[PDB]
This record gives sequence, C-alpha cells and structure tokens, in this order.
Amino acid sequence: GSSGSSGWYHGHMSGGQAETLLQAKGEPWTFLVRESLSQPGDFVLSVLSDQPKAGPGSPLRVTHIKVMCEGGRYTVGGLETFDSLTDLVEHFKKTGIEEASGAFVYLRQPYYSGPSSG
Repeated sequence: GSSGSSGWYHGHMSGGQAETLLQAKGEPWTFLVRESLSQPGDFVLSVLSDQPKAGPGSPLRVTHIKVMCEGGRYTVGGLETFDSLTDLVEHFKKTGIEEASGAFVYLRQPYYSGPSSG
C-alpha cells in the first residue's frame, strides 16, 4: 500500500525502552503508543523532541505523554477526550503537544521501529 494506517502502537513497550528506541532513531518529532507496563489499563505517548541535551552528538530528550483512560475516553490531561488513541494521536498530530518547560512538541511521524536493535 502506498501509505500505512496508524502503525505507532508498539503493543506494550517500556517507557525506558521507548526513550532508547526513539533515541536510537533520533527522528525529531517522533511519537509512539505503548502500553504502560507500570500502569495497567492506561498508556504512554513518548514523543521525540528536536531538543538535544548537549547538542551535536547528544541524544534528543524524550517526552512521555501519559494517557488518562477515563470514562472509556482518553486524555492527556486536557478537557478534550477521545475514544481511540487514533482519534487522539491524529488529533494532537496537528495541534501538537505542549511541554512544561514552555516548549512545544509535534508528532511529525510515528515510530515504526525494527526487529533487531543491536
């Protein structure tokens, strides 16, 4: 198929992992959906920022956007909700996300990841 169809769901990824995974790629503005192992029922949205730690040669920080699954609806803590992570991701895929540091983030492209790592 020319294009895909929502392929960010890595099933059940580990926060710490995603960080490394996303970093492994380095792709700036890269999000991915992963089930919260620590939080059964909820989910985490790790997005790769274009903001390095040291700069050139350093890994780009990571932002974990927790997903509050309440009332059969998902929310990142905002008034807006959703039924499926798709209607959520595809939603914030444009509006983007806002960090606490005052910086904003955007889900340019999802994380496909591969089988082998190293």
